[PDB]
Amino acid sequence: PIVQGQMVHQAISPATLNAWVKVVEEKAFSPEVIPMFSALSEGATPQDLNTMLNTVGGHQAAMQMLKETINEEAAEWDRLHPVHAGPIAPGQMREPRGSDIAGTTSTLQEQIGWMTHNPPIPVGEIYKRWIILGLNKIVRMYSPTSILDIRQGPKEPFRDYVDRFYKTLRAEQASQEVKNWMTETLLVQNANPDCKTILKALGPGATLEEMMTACQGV
Amino acid sequence: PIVQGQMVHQAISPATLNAWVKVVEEKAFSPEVIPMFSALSEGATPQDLNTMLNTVGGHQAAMQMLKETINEEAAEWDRLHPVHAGPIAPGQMREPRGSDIAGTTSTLQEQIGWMTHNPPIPVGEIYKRWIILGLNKIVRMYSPTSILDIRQGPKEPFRDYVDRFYKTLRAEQASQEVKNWMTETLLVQNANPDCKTILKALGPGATLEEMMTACQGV
Amino acid sequence: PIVQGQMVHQAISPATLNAWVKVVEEKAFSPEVIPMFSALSEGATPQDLNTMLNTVGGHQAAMQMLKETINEEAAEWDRLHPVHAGPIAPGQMREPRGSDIAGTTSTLQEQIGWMTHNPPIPVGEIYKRWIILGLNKIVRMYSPTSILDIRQGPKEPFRDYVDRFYKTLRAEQASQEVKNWMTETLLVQNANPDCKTILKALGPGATLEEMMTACQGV
Amino acid sequence: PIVQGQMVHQAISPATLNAWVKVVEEKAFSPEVIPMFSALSEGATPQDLNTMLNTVGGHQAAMQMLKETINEEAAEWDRLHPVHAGPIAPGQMREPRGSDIAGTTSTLQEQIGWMTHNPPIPVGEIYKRWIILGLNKIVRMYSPTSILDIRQGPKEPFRDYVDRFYKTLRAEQASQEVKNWMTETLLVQNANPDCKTILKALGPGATLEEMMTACQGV
Amino acid sequence: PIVQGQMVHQAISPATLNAWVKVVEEKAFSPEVIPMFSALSEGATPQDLNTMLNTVGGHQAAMQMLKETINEEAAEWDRLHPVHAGPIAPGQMREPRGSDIAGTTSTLQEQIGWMTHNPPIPVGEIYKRWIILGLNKIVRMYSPTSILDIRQGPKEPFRDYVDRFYKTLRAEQASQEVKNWMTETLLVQNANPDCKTILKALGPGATLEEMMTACQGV
Amino acid sequence: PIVQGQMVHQAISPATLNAWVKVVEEKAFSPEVIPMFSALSEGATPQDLNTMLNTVGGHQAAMQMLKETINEEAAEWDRLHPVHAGPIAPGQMREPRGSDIAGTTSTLQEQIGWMTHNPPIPVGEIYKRWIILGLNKIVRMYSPTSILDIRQGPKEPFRDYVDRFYKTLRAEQASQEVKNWMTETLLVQNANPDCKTILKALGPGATLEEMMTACQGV
Ligand SMILES: [Cl-]
Ligand SMILES: [Cl-]
Ligand SMILES: [Cl-]
Ligand SMILES: [Cl-]
Ligand SMILES: [Cl-]
Ligand SMILES: [Cl-]
Ligand SMILES: [Cl-]
Ligand SMILES: [Cl-]
Ligand SMILES: [Cl-]
Ligand SMILES: [Cl-]
Ligand SMILES: [Cl-]
Ligand SMILES: [Cl-]
Ligand SMILES: [Cl-]
Ligand SMILES: [Cl-]
Ligand SMILES: [Cl-]
Ligand SMILES: [Cl-]
Ligand SMILES: [Cl-]
Ligand SMILES: [Cl-]
Ligand SMILES: [Cl-]
Ligand SMILES: [Cl-]
Ligand SMILES: [Cl-]
Ligand SMILES: [Cl-]
Ligand SMILES: [Cl-]
Ligand SMILES: [Cl-]
Ligand SMILES: [Cl-]
Ligand SMILES: [Cl-]
Ligand SMILES: [Cl-]
Ligand SMILES: [Cl-]
Ligand SMILES: [Cl-]
Ligand SMILES: [Cl-]
Ligand SMILES: [Cl-]
Ligand SMILES: [Cl-]
Ligand SMILES: [Cl-]
Ligand SMILES: [Cl-]
Ligand SMILES: [Cl-]
Ligand SMILES: [Cl-]
Ligand SMILES: [Cl-]
Ligand SMILES: [Cl-]
Ligand SMILES: [Cl-]
Ligand SMILES: [Cl-]
Ligand SMILES: [Cl-]
Ligand SMILES: [Cl-]
Repeated sequence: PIVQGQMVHQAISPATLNAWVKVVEEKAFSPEVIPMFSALSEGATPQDLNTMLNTVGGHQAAMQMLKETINEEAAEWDRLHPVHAGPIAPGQMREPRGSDIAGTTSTLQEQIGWMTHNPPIPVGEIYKRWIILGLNKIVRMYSPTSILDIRQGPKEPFRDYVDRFYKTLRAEQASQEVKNWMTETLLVQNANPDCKTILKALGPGATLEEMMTACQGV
Repeated sequence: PIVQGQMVHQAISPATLNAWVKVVEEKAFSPEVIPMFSALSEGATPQDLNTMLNTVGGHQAAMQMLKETINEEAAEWDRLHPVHAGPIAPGQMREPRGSDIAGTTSTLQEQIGWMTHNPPIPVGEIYKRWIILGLNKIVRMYSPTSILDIRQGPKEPFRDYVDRFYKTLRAEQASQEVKNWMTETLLVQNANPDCKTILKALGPGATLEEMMTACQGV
Repeated sequence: PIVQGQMVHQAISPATLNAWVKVVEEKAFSPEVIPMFSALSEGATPQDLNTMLNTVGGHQAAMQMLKETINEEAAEWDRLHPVHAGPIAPGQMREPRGSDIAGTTSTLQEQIGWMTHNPPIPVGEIYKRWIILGLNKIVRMYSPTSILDIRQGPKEPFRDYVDRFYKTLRAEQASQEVKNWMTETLLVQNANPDCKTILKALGPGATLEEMMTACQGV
Repeated sequence: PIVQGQMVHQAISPATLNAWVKVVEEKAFSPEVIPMFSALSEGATPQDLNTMLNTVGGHQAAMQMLKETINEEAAEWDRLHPVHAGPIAPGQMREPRGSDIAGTTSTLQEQIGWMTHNPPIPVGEIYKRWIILGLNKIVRMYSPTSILDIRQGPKEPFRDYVDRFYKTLRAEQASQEVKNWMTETLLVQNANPDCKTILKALGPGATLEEMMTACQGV
Repeated sequence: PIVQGQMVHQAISPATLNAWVKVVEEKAFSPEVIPMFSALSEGATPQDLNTMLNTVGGHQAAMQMLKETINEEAAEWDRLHPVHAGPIAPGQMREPRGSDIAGTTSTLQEQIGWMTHNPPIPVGEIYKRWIILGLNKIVRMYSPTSILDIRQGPKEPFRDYVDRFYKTLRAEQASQEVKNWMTETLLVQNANPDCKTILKALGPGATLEEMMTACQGV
Repeated sequence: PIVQGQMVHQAISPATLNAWVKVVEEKAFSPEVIPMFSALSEGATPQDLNTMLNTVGGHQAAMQMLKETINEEAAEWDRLHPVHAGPIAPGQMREPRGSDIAGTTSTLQEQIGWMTHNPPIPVGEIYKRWIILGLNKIVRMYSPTSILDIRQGPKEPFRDYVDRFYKTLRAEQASQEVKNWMTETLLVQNANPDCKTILKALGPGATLEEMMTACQGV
């Protein structure tokens, strides 16, 4: 990663490596893995990101899907950023291609140069953006449940049902507005009869805290 | 987080991440989780706070309640701090909205800029204030006992009864004066007959040390 | 905590937090907990000390007693240091009250200012002094044995008896002179007959090493 | 390893040593060991690399093969870089031989000098290149399966079959084009009848995500 | 502890504290504890040394003996270094007493001042010298065996017998010359008949390596 | 150890101490212990090396042999470097004896002075050289097998036999040329009949990779 205020490079630490490896080993592709990854890769160069992706043993279907997503995003970057032929002048650096951002055709020194230039070319955060895109696609693909099937059991406490509902919702492919519709439409509709009656008695503008308080004793 | 004396940024450490994750995994929403959180987020940017909140897997009902609380506080901030339309001048930065403080519509560089400006705009400690508000609401909502039900058993040592009393009291929703009333009224009233007689013999102005010393042999 | 030689602030580390929490979890209020606390809080601000006290879950009777002790010491500080009304001038800081030293009515910046001023106002070491006072009161209150009841068994090796004696003595409420009297009077008196005869044969000015050597084979 | 921006030397850390040793102990010569090694040796001198190779106990057949590969690459370097006889002048350093790059005939100071000179002679990354070459040869030699034998079982979920396929493919000796041919030819051909029919119905240009989605319910 | 080259103070780390505590918990007063202590206290102030001694729970007989030894050494220091009455001048510091070196009557700032002055008054290494003296007395007092009782068994391999011999010898109270006599006299004398015959056949000037090689097959 | 580029001293870390202690506890005197030691002592002063040697509990026969080896090397250093009588001048330091290099008659400051002088007198790397000499003698003395007894079993896979062969060879006392002879003469000679026939069919100049590939299916 890159850290008076001058940005200087630093190698990836054993604690970071082991933390990432253990996270993948234990939690597979649960949603919370994506922020953890993003937490362990703050300020990372494309070389560091490739290091974290390549140290994963197993799950090679998901890693291959991630490669294909990264290749798509790189091809799009090349389509939007055509390269200009010509010799690079002193005081400048070559403009990066898709494969340079993905760390396969650029050196560590070139990545440091792009990331420390003024103005900065943040290849690390771009590559990280692509990687998180692919990881999201994997997380949704490996989710075992659908939000339309989350229904409160006859004896199920309301809190547990809401936990299942919002976990599944966190795994879903939907914009924020579609998720607001799922909350405002499905949550009360799929509650059990007693809880459903009480929640309908609350009103259309009830907060989650008010709903869980209403069905608390139930 | 942000640390000659110049404030410089630093990424969140694997030890911090793992510590927070394990705390949530082991202690759920016991009261002591709130200071621990506040301890692990000293000097954190809104991005770091969002990182710690998003790495929590499960408990998604509580995390959703936390989102709603944060949205309420952000809406209030917008009501009290209306934005002024106009182009930002050199040497200045845009004034933050509620969503900028919550880290969803502001970049890392903007947060660093607000937090390092003179005078400082401490978006991290404001967002942290909102988060701790919501966490308190969760802690009270998930408390299994009420202070009016804590009664000393016939053979229960006075120390254990006081432990239960002040744990439950720590989970309660009450100002400091209401808590002083609960201490001065309920503690002796709900003791067992022998201890209650002795404590009544102490007097109205007895310290906790004197009360536990009086009922020690009992 | 606060660390060319200029004192600069630093957040509390996860290793410190976890170390303190585990110490309290494992050893309750054994004597050796007090130096450990003092070791984990070197250079701590009142905010750090409050962090370490508040992260303790359970033992809330002892924590409440600690609060009452801290309030007493703060009230005494206010009685000895009356505040002077008037506007604070540039180049100065307000003089702290008892609640400012205890970290409940002062900010982090004010504590840093007091602790880095020339001459220094060491609010952290003062608050720490109060806290260690209360912790001592707790340690003595929770000690299960009295020094007058430590008596050597008929087959007990002298070393084990001395271990019990000086552990209990370490838990006792007594000045150093009272402890010298307890050593010079009770240790030999409460030994078993054979050891007692030998130690009486040593003389009044025998060192502990000489006494344990004399009763070694016994 | 070597780290205002001036490159300064630093000893290898116990966390790095232990991490590498445990990786070799647990995962033998699985593919993901090679990036991990490369991650634990960022900025390493030839002395550090020799340290990591020599701390491996057991697997001495593979370590001997690695020695032979390194000797071959060193001999090639000597063939391409003949040494010029003559006294080294002040302000210069001797040009390295193959054994100097491999760390057996050069001192720590000479390696630091080559790696910090302007222009730099990166003996560490060259030696690391040779080492990774030999490690790849070992990984392929110890792979238990061939890509032509990976066939989907009659009840096997498509995801597991793809996992096996791309793990074995990761262990294979083949350029990227040969691997694209293996993907485009063998993956669908060796699927089970139902999945094979569906994938043939997809078309020749199907992405891996589309293929796993098509055979998901199957 | 105290660490451009200017000596600056630093608090004691949780890893140091835990390491020392675990060492005492696991190995009691085996000889190797003394260097470990000395390793964990490099550059320590008397406050740090008192911290490490006071965090030991149990073994209070040995800790009391250590207190008595420290008091003896302090009294001797006072006898050899009489204090001169008079007001301390600007640019000077008071000369330390025995109790100042032992950290009971001096502050942290005074210890830092003595240890950083030119010329330096190394109170930390002096106090450490006293502490190691007392620790040696404890180690010898708690040793269960005597060197005159270490005799090779009839079937005992020579290596194990030498291990026992030199462990016991390491616990002994003897100067280096007395230990050379114990080696040159007792080691061969107390070997078993066969080994003893062979070693006598070696000669008076045999090295330990030659002796263990001679009795290796035996 | 000793680390703008100026060499400054630093105390030995708890992670280094614990790593070394655990290595000795778990692996005794296997060959790979020697590089590990050398890895944990990069830049160490003679005081640090003596610290690592003295913290070893048990194996006191081997530690005594190490003392005798160190004494021999020190005596040789004294024979080759006679001391010159005379008062040391300002701007100079006394030239070290054998016991000064071994850290028994020199202080920490003198070692720092020798190791930081220009030109440097590297007492740490010299002492380390002696220590590694003695450690090698111990490793060879405690090896349970001889290279002339390593013979492939009738059903033994060739890889396992080569592992045993090169482990035992790593423990052997032989120069590199003697080891090349052992490889070129004994490895094929002591293989089982089938493998031996195939390897003889390879030819005299076969690489280890070619030999293990030839006998792979066998
Ligand atoms: Cl995995
Ligand atoms: Cl998953
Ligand atoms: Cl890879
Ligand atoms: Cl850009
Ligand atoms: Cl961009
Ligand atoms: Cl479901
Ligand atoms: Cl509920
Ligand atoms: Cl959780
Ligand atoms: Cl909870
Ligand atoms: Cl998220
Ligand atoms: Cl503000
Ligand atoms: Cl504000
Ligand atoms: Cl209850
Ligand atoms: Cl009680
Ligand atoms: Cl606790
Ligand atoms: Cl207790
Ligand atoms: Cl609190
Ligand atoms: Cl003051
Ligand atoms: Cl004061
Ligand atoms: Cl008792
Ligand atoms: Cl005894
Ligand atoms: Cl291994
Ligand atoms: Cl393998
Ligand atoms: Cl080696
Ligand atoms: Cl080159
Ligand atoms: Cl090159
Ligand atoms: Cl297979
Ligand atoms: Cl599937
Ligand atoms: Cl202990
Ligand atoms: Cl012991
Ligand atoms: Cl104490
Ligand atoms: Cl002195
Ligand atoms: Cl002195
Ligand atoms: Cl014995
Ligand atoms: Cl033997
Ligand atoms: Cl050991
Ligand atoms: Cl061994
Ligand atoms: Cl020693
Ligand atoms: Cl020299
Ligand atoms: Cl030399
Ligand atoms: Cl054998
Ligand atoms: Cl084989």
